[PDB]
Amino acid sequence: HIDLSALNPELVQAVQHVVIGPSSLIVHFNEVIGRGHFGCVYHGTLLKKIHCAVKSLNRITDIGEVSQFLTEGIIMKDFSHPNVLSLLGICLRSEGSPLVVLPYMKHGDLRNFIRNETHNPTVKDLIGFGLQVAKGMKYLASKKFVHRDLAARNCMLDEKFTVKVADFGLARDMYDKEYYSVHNKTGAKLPVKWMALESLQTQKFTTKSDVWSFGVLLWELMTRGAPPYPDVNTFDITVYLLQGRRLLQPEYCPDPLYEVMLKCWHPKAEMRPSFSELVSRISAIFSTF
Ligand SMILES: N#Cc1ccc(-c2cnc3nnc(Cc4c[nH]c5ncccc45)n3n2)cc1
Repeated sequence: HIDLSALNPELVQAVQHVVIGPSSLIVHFNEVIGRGHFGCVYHGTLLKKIHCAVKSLNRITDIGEVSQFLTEGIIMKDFSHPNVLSLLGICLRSEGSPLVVLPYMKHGDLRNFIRNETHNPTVKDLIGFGLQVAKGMKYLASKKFVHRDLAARNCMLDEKFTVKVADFGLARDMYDKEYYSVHNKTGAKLPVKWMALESLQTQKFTTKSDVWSFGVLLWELMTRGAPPYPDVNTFDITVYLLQGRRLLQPEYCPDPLYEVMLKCWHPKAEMRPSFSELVSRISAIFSTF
């Protein structure tokens, strides 16, 4: 039982902007549509019925941890962009941690979407998805929000094939445990093969380290969801990058798009493109298709 009186009153006020009453939400706990460390995602119906995704935080039982998670993620309610996942609300109840209610993404996560062999997305399709992500990140960057876990697995596709940058704020979790490792300076699970060289060294994340991650995501897109550096152990990712080595050009990646990838992985953060610049460059490449 999570008591609101215990939480900081400023946090309570922010949360009360988006509260959803229990009688307004039906959750199908027998229908898992995603699995996280803090809890699973379930088919839900928000009431006029709306199909939604209900993310559980029930594995978080300590009130201090719940409070911190809400604090870090509530800013989500202040964002609005076609390429950024929105928050429908938060359901507080009598037993259990708060439920995070999110728009349902009918086509699931971007990585599994492009890996699906029946889909067989074209080069044009994939660059298009990459451009959508760039626009979403341009928006987040304009709000000075640093994502810290951008990857194809963490972007979703809705019923109209609009890509939503996801897995941030109240939706944050590890949705595929295979790609998080404790072999890093923090000793906690991190997406080390998506991280900028300087984040691995200094444990700091910036919009420019998000740009690095976006480069990796572009590589994922053009390989149709191949895992990056399959032949590099998590023990070696830092020295691999220090040696100047980088992901190789995907067979079906246009030369100019690979140049963009390489720019995202420049060892000096300040030399890497802004997301504004990425949108411009990728838009031109897309238009030639
Ligand atoms: N397999 C798989 C898989 C399932 C879910 C995600 C994922 C990645 N980032 C996220 N950010 N928020 C969510 C939850 C979510 C919102 N809407 C959804 N619609 C369907 C399935 C899950 C959701 N997610 N979910 C990634 C991989």
